[PDB]
Amino acid sequence: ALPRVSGGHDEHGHLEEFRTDPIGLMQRVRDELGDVGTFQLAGKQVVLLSGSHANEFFFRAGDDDLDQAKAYPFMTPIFGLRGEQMKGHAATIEDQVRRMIADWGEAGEIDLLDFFAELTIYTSSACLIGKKFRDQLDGRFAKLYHELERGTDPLAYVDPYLPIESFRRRDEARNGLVALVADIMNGRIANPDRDMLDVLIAVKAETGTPRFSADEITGMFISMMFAGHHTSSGTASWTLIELMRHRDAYAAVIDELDELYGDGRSVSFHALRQIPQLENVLKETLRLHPPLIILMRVAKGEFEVQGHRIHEGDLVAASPAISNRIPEDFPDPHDFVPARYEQPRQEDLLNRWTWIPFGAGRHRCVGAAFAIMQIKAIFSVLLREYEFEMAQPPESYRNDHSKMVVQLAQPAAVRYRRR
Ligand code: HEM
Ligand SMILES: O=C(Nc1ccncc1)[C@@H](NS(=O)(=O)c1cccc2nsnc12)c1ccccc1
Repeated sequence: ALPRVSGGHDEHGHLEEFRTDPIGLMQRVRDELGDVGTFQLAGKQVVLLSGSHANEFFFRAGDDDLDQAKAYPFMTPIFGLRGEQMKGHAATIEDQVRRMIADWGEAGEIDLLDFFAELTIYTSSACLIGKKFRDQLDGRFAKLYHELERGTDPLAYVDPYLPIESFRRRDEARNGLVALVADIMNGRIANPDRDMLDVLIAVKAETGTPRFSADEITGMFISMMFAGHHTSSGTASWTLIELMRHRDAYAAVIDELDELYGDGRSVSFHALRQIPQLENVLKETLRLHPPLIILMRVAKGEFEVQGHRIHEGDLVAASPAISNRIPEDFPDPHDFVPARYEQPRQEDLLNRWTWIPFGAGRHRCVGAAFAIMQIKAIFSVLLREYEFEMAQPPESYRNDHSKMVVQLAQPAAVRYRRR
């Protein structure tokens, strides 16, 4: 029997705690057991790995050893990048941001979750599907997509179809998205530049009838946008929050942006090049607030890690939330220190197996370049156009960890004023 963390005396073991304070649970696993420890998620044992040694095993393991295929049961009901194009995407993102703030005026107040959740729906759809498709979208799409993400309660590890309100809303939201897509398809029929939707609409089945239904197309689009939406949305929100919490960093970023853009080149040029201060703020934001706090796998065989035996069928997990703060690897792990990424320390590069907001090894984030470029493009526009201030106590900004998809809790109010 592998070492088991304390508690977990509820009906589904540690499931209830996982649904309320997953980070505290995972930290207790490490504090009590070390690099290899377990907790019970309903009828499934989760082997939580942490530390460089254990993480190296996790990230260097291929599909034949650790598989992600059936590690996330909450996604089944929901589903149903090249540098060459990066310059174009940067310009697209700049355009989407300018469109989102077009009605801001001289001063006002926004809720970060509402703002960035909607903005990232537009940037994601425009870049991945096409500008033509994004132009046929409005706030409704973002609202429905949010419901999908809110439908990821860990109870899915018991059963993804339990009769609970969040799952009911998840299913209703997906039907709503199918209807929006169907409306767009019908709109193109009556009122005819092409995008991915046009490509799918054109395919015919072995009978002359359209191959893909609105439902199938919607599932494809939902899946294409799922990796980058909540992650980019949360990262943008927390980047702004930490800049406001640390005015010295904010000031340094502003001076840097004003100096860099002084060469007269566009955001599509600069968002693909170094913006030092902002990049380090982003790295530190990701270390402290990793959008994915836990990564899951299903063991396909028997492996030994530090004397601990892992058997086939076992759920195996790594945690950016916990690993990103190991005190031995990151001096003063709970403090916001962008300087830890400067050439002298480079703590992100030095800790290859523990600085994992973007994963590592064979599972390196393929969208990281795009995500970093997006943050650079977004803030190149926002910070040069407006000044931001917190509208609530600095310590009151927090994440909601009740669903597998972590999202900012409300309120998250910020005030702006033209520069
Ligand atoms: C700030 C935003 C993002 C964060 C923090 C993030 C984080 C991660 C993490 C932690 C991993 C490793 C997951 C694992 O080991 O199971 C990863 C892998 C990956 N990410 Fe992202 N990601 C982000 C945005 C994106 C975007 C925009 C895309 C889509 C274009 C994307 C596509 C992928 C893919 C395909 C993998 C490879 C998975 C594998 O090989 O197992 N990511 N990402
Ligand atoms: O893995 C998830 N999301 C994600 C986002 C960005 N980068 C990497 C992963 C997501 N599970 S998923 O939707 O099945 C999924 C999407 C894309 C690539 C994947 N590789 S493995 N699973 C993938 C998720 C959301 C919330 C908590 C954990 C996992």
